This record gives sequence, C-alpha cells and structure tokens, in this order.
Amino acid sequence: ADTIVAVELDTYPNTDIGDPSYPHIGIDIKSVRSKKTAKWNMQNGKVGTAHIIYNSVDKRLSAVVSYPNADSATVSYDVDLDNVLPEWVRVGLSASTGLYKETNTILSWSFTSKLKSNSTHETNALHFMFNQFSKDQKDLILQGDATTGTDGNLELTRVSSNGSPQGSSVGRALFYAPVHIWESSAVVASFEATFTFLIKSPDSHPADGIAFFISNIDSSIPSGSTGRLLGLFPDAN
Ligand SMILES: O=c1[nH]cc(F)c(=O)[nH]1
Ligand SMILES: [Ca+2]
Ligand SMILES: [Mn+2]
Repeated sequence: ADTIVAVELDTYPNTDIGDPSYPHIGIDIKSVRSKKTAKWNMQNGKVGTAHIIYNSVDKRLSAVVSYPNADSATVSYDVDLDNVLPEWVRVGLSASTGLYKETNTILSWSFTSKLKSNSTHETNALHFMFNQFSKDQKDLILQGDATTGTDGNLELTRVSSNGSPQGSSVGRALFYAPVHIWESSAVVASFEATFTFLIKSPDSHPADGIAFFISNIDSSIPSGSTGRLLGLFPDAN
C-alpha cells in the first residue's frame, strides 16, 4: 500500500540487501534498496546535520550530511517525484533499531515547499521550523515509539531515563498538515528539508539509521519495519 521516498542515513550495513560495506547515505524510491548511495563517516555522539533538496525542473533529489570539523557526504539521484508520489503528501522523520541500536535524536527539523504557477505573483508555500520540541506537540503526528520534549527534543527511537537507547524500536514524526508538491499550473515546484541529530551508542556497531521521508498522507509504520527497514518499508524488495 504505502508509498515512500526517503533519504537514508543508514548507520549499519546489511550488505545482503545491497547496503555498502559501511555507514552510508542513500536515496530510497519505494525501496530500502537505495537506488543510489555514498559513504558516510558517522560520528558516534556528535551532532550531525542533513540537507535535502529537489526541484521539478532538475527532477533530482540530492542530500548532504555534515558534522562540524569534517567533510560532508553527498548523494543525488535523478527522479521525477511527480511520477512516484501522489499529488498531496505528508513529510516526516523515521529511524529505528534492531538487535543493534543507537539514539535517534532530532534536535531540529525545517521543511520548506513551494509551488509557483504561470500566473503573476503566484507562489504557494509551506515552511516549518522546529528548534524545540514540546511534550504535547499538536503539529506533529508521532507514531510508534517516537516521543518529544525530552531535553526539548524529538526521540524517534526509545530511550530509558538514564539516557541510553533500546533495541527493537521504531518511531516516526510527521508534520500534521499535508504538502502540495504538484499543481496543474505548476511551472517550478521545489522543496528542501534540513534536520540535525545526535546518533549515539555504547557500541562500535550502531544501528539502524534515520530517514527523512515523503509519503502518502495516510502513511503509517508497516509491521516489522524495525531494524534494517528503518520504519519505512514492510520488506526489503
Ligand atoms: O507546497 C506547499 N504549498 C502550499 C501549501 F499550503 C502547502 O502546504 N504546501
Ligand atoms: Ca541498514
Ligand atoms: Mn542503504
């Protein structure tokens, strides 16, 4: 049923399902088997930052992930998102753990979307920026194990009081309002997403990752989408 486009920060290589032999970024059209990837030098415990972009002229989805003091990693993939995704969509952040685990912690998240038409002065827009997550955050649809307000943060995966991550966990956060990505009289459509995070683990091998995703508006966590499926897909096809 559900329909997914996402940019994965895969902290654990499941090389039997096409993950490279290390931590990587990647771009998932309707399949966790990333159509493109590139190497990611994840840093256990540092605050990393993620920049997603597309426009309907270039029909290319490109992302850049960047720790301070450090080189960025970038990946891109040419796709017409209008030939993939429904005309109305919800955007979100997903992450997960299996028998390996990490903190999956959003410190900030900031979407922008524009439709500009043939007409004079006719942009249509939605921005949001969260630098501080509330306990009762009514503009976010929290799903599965995702919680807010903990040091004013979004906790995609489960954490215990003391402050360390639980395995076999999946959670997502979706912005309450739909996003129009296409309109008949569109001449350029665009979107960018930024978000910062703190993946952290007591282990040399953390799993599984964080995705920023764009989905149908009724999208929900598919069964057994813990671990390698990142809360996005029900299987690995
Ligand atoms: O891309 C968008 N344009 C206008 C809107 F109101 C919205 O939610 N999304
Ligand atoms: Ca993986
Ligand atoms: Mn991958």
